[PDB]
Amino acid sequence: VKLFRASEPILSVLMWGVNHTINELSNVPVPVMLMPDDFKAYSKIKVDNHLFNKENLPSRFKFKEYCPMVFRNLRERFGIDDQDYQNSVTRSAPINRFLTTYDRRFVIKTVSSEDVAEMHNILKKYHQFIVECHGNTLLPQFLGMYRLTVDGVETYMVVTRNVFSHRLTVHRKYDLKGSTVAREASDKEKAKDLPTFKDNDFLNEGQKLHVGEESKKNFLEKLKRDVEFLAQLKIMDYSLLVGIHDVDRAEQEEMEVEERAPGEFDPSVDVYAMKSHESSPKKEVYFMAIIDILTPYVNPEQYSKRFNEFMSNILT
Amino acid sequence: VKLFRASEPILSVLMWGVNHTINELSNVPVPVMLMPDDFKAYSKIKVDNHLFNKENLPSRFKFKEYCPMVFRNLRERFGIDDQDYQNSVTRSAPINRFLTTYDRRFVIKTVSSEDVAEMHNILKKYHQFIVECHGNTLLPQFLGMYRLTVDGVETYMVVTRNVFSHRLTVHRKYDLKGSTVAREASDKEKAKDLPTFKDNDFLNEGQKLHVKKNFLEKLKRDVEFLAQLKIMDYSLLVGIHDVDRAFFGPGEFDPSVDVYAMKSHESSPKKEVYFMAIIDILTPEQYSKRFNEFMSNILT
Ligand SMILES: O=c1[nH]cnc2c1ncn2[C@@H]1O[C@H](COP(=O)(O)OP(=O)(O)OP(=O)(O)O)[C@@H](O)[C@H]1O
Ligand SMILES: O=c1[nH]cnc2c1ncn2[C@@H]1O[C@H](COP(=O)(O)OP(=O)(O)O)[C@@H](O)[C@H]1O
Ligand SMILES: O=c1[nH]cnc2c1ncn2[C@@H]1O[C@H](COP(=O)(O)OP(=O)(O)O)[C@@H](O)[C@H]1O
Repeated sequence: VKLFRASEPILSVLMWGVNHTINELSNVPVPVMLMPDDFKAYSKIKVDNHLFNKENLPSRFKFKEYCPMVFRNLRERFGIDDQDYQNSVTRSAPINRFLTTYDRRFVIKTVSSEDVAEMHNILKKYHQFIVECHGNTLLPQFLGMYRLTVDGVETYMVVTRNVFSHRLTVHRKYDLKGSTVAREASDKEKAKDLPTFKDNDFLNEGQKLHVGEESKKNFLEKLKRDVEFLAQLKIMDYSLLVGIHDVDRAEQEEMEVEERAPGEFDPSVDVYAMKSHESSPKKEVYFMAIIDILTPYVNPEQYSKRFNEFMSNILT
Repeated sequence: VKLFRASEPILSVLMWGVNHTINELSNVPVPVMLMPDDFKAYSKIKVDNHLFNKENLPSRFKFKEYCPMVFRNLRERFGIDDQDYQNSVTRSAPINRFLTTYDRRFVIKTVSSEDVAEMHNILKKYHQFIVECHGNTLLPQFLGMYRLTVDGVETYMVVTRNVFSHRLTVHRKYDLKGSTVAREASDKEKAKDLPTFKDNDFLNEGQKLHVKKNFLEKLKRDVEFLAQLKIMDYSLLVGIHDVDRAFFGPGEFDPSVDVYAMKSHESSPKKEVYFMAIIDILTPEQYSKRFNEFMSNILT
């Protein structure tokens, strides 16, 4: 029984819309393959109620889902049950433009019309890329894309698997581009609780991530083919997001919250999570992934190059 | 998996619509009471798919459900569970403007705009009457009313519980009206697979119905209410099934499902089951009197 209650009517329409589209997909059979028309398909519903069911939803609103058969196939290829996707968005309102599902599993980013067009233009090759690498990739893992209409204004939304763990807390984070230019977290930004540090906050701090050999080799191979993919698509401005989870600090914080009365993770769920080296000073867990992927076009050849040159020795 | 495969796309839309609106309703709490606005309310959905989910549904269509809280409450007062109603419409395409759900539990009637207007004009009083009589009535039991827009034309339909049994075959049907003019089955209608006899052929046949008293108690109350609301042109539908024609057994029926069925007396000549209920009440005080008199002289 789903009230769709949310801080804001637009979140309520989000919950309702994911519930509706997933339920409808339940009655659509799963095809042997995708056809080209699935990559320009869409489904739109326009709801005009009157004196009915307006406790939480607005009376009037629209919901459009893009290429639903494609994003369903992707969900499956990323190992995500449709039932679990629906439950994550609809059992309780997403929270704080960026949202997370209440269980911290998925990220919903508000984007623009141009981002949606870029997704359309790259979706066929992105789907082929996912299929050939079996979902093993640092790239964003796209799960759905929608357009809401609340009070006659459109809002585009992209759903991704969270880069960070859904259960391990991130204690520091960086956004890295390897741009030749200095990107530093502003003193205001660097005054947040969890500031988003940029490249030279990472440099001036002496940060190093130690994962040893096998995980390092996997990460560098993924990184090479991912950013070659982006560059071949003439895509720019993507960043590497890194979150540090301090295992010891978490253990202390949990003991402190319990006083008011493992260090492990599942890699089939936290698919960007890596453990610290065995001979490593502080038991740490790292979440590392490429983000901000829908901006086309100095040369993307050059951005690819500088990016990978920076990230290759982020860790050693 | 509810495919919505039907004989015509309007039936697919009907199926889809009932499915949709009932699921939505499962997410709407059931109130402690209905409110005035519940009798002025509707839900509207417009669907515009492109290259998607098009095997059995159309890609553009609209569905409108009138007063969904009132009709859900009515469903409850008539002892009909929402998932069973939904399964009777959506599990298989309705059949043959009058339709029947695949299981014959419910009939679906195409209707005019005028009659939708009339239903809105009577609905609060009708709901109150259903409350007071505890559902014990011969009136049509209204379970849902919808407008469907398919390929640009609107189609209004009203859903009722079947007057006839959903399993026992009917062997003779009569549409009694008690008029002071004479109605009779057309010679053309007389050559149908199951004629619809009207008033004069019951008299000129000699059919009587045998048993007991509480049925006239029900009928007079119903038709008094109809007249008090200035309604005319209703009929008493009567259907007769003969056991002897012919797992399950002869004359066997569930009174909770076939709510109008009634067994013949032991002093009946032939073993029969009757189904009798008032129908077509969407549109005077003399009509009540003549209708009731004629219905009076048909029991033994
Ligand atoms: O299938 C596609 N292949 C390529 N590109 C597409 C496709 N589908 C959408 N795009 C683009 O991605 C933005 C969508 O935005 P939208 O279409 O939801 O907005 P509408 O056009 O409906 O205008 P409206 O009357 O509702 O105000 C616009 O750049 C639109 O061209
Ligand atoms: O998956 C995520 N989990 C947690 N935070 C994220 C995630 N993705 C993005 N973010 C946060 O949003 C910031 C901006 O990301 P992104 O570059 O995609 O948005 P942008 O277009 O505003 O620059 C990230 O650097 C990070 O602070
Ligand atoms: O519940 C039903 N089950 C089976 N047939 C019905 C039922 N209700 C009505 N009918 C059939 O359709 C005919 C038309 O009924 P109704 O009086 O409601 O339409 P009308 O507006 O043309 O007079 C009935 O006389 C009977 O033949």
